[PDB]
Amino acid sequence: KIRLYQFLLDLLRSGDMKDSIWWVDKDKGTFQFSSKHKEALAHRWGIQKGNRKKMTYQKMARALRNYGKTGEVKKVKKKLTYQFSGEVLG
DNA sequence: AATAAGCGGAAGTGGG
DNA sequence: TCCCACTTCCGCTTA
Ligand code: NA
Repeated sequence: KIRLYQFLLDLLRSGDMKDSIWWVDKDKGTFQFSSKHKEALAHRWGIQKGNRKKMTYQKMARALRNYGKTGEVKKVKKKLTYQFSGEVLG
């Protein structure tokens, strides 16, 4: 199965959910979720994973925070904003 | 209060 | 056995 950070990066590259997620500064790898339309993207993640329960943004962000230590994705001090590592962006 | 983003400990699930 | 890579649950903090 695909990893969560790669799912998000693939979405950003494809543009398929441009109303739910977008680059802020793509050169820096910063991206931001829509306040109003992030749940639809969370739902798609859970369906892609085949999880038992409906995926929510809160649970998706709970997974995102676990990348903070290893570095793939870090929270930016801006609303609903995160940053991919250079390694992830290669 | 209502609404929302953010946090993480702890326990459960997947697939090695 | 026991880690991977989250998922699920719960309670809390800040704005
Ligand atoms: Na929120």
